Amino acid sequence: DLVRVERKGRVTTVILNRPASRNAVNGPTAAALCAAFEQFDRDDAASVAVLWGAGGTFCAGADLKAFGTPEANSVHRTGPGPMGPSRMMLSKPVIAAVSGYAVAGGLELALWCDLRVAEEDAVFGVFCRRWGVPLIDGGTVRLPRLIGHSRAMDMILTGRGVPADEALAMGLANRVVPKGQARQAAEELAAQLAALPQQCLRSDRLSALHQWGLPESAALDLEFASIARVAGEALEGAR
Amino acid sequence: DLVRVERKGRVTTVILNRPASRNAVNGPTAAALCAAFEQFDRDDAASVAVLWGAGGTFCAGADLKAFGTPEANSVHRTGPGPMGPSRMMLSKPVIAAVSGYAVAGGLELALWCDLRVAEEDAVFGVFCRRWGVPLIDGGTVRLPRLIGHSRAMDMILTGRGVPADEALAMGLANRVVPKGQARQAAEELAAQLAALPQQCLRSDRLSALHQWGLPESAALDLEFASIARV
Amino acid sequence: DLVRVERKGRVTTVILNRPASRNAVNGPTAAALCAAFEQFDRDDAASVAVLWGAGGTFCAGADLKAFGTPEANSVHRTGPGPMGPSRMMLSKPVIAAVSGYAVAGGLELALWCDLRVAEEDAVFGVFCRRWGVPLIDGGTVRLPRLIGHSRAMDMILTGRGVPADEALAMGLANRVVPKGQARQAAEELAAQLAALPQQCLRSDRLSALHQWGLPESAALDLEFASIARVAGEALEGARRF
Repeated sequence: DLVRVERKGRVTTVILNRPASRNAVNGPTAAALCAAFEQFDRDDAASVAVLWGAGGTFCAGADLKAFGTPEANSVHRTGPGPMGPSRMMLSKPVIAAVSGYAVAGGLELALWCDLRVAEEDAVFGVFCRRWGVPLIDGGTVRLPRLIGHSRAMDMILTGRGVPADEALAMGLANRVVPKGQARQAAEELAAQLAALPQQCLRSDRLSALHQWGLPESAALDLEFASIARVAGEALEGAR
Repeated sequence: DLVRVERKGRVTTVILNRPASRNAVNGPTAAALCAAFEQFDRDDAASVAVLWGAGGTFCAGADLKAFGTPEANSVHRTGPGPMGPSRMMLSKPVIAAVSGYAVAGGLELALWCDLRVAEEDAVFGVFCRRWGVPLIDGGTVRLPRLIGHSRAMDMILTGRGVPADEALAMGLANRVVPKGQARQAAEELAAQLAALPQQCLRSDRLSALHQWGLPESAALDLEFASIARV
Repeated sequence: DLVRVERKGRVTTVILNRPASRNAVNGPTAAALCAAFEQFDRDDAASVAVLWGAGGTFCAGADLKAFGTPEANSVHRTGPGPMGPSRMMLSKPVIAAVSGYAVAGGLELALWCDLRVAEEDAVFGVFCRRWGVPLIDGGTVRLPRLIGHSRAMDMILTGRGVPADEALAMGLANRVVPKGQARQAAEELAAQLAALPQQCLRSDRLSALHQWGLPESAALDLEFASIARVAGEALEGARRF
């Protein structure tokens, strides 16, 4: 069907499965992506998710051929974003395992992930620039935060394909692995993260995400709450 | 004569034209840059601008010799900044075509631009650090956003010259081209941008600018107005 | 003594001096670090500070062995942070001179400094990730602003050690120097900073710090106040051309 979910211990892999359309995401696919990540989020046995496109490419963005059919992307001010989970701030991390193209709304999904493991011949890019479809799944918010305003404006204005090696030098890809290996390497990294003390990891991440836009004083006070949140685990740390 | 404007289709090139003062910007030059950008912003036939300094150099900053004279930079809390257009948020992008030095206020004009195409030989730097004149044309605001706080603080505190290759690795230069090619490479990049669908390009650009200083959720709310506009 | 303070010209060096604990910071160490920096902030004879760990390593973070002793770190929502000066906004810059490990709370002290000079074999890392102790001295705030969110999230999630050369490529280290030379190289760079016109330098720096979080138009207004703060120096600067 459209999205598959697989689990191995505390790692959940969410798989986009529309290879005939280069994993473009239409309305029902966006809903299945949301359902999958909502379930991951409430599942206390799952610690880390991996997002992966089956078929050799990650995600080509919104399914243009579905424009004005009943399968079109949902576009509303509240509820899920058009690409599915792009507005959610999950309680636990997601690693993107990027093969082939992560472009347009597919780039937005990769940016919504906490880390990106890219294959050597992967390409990241704002390819919706060529066809006049806007970034409305957070790309204009997240890209500049991730890699700095200058590099981000370069990608956003030109729409150019950034290859994996350049993405690694920009900090857009966090790891670059051989062709075919992103899923496995993402899943290995995920399992490593799952084996660390979880409350503290989780609270640190959400502090990193929430600090953007905040003044330092407030961001420091948000962060400080971690010690009360994880106090159980931090006790077991001093030991 | 202080500033020339040349058009090629939907690309307007604004040219700083005081090579004998290393393209330092005094009060009248700043006013002329403002007027040229105001006109570009209002011009429905112009899509992308290029900012380029004639005669081998981009801009060495404020014309400090003009201080105390009627040609002195105007320094006021509102209206144009001292270098000219550095407080404007344009509806459309500008590419800086950097040769030679982009220093002090000249670095601030380059940071105000959306993209920077630099020549191999070009140097970027906070050289006003050495002279004891403050950055008040957005350098302290824009540089950390462009390349991160750590690198920006190195540049700002030290005032060191950053050559084009280092600038490209920091993300400060977007493109590096051979000596004398900055104008042409910028104009070519501009024409490529002018050939894409424009409403969506301009919308995405403004959203990337405004998100800084909104937290995530509010910034996502704001970007979602692009759906309305275009 | 837990912390030593030495003055060389206009450069004050604050020295973490517990090499047998890998320069872990307990309660009384943190209090001595705050006092050293508060004294710096008000000393008109000092322009720039350097923070340096003695004995081969920068700082291993909070002193976990001291939890439940009278020397435990003070952990309170207001006032000084648990590592000591990590919530202070100083009026003057501080350069971290990193040898060996700057990890956990030690990384956070290095992040709190304006610039980092690292030895070629130094390592930066969120090592508290392994022990399950949270970052509460500003690491989750400052790391993303310093190096971007993607690279910061890598370091924060994994807890991996980032060697000096990779740290230089990420923008986390600003300078990389040979083994044994962090202190001297940081002090030399500090003396360079101290030789520049100090009012513009200090205002530019604070504008760069306060702009984070602000829309550009308000941030430009804050920056514009520099000209009133530094008018005497800027007038002198103008008159030399």
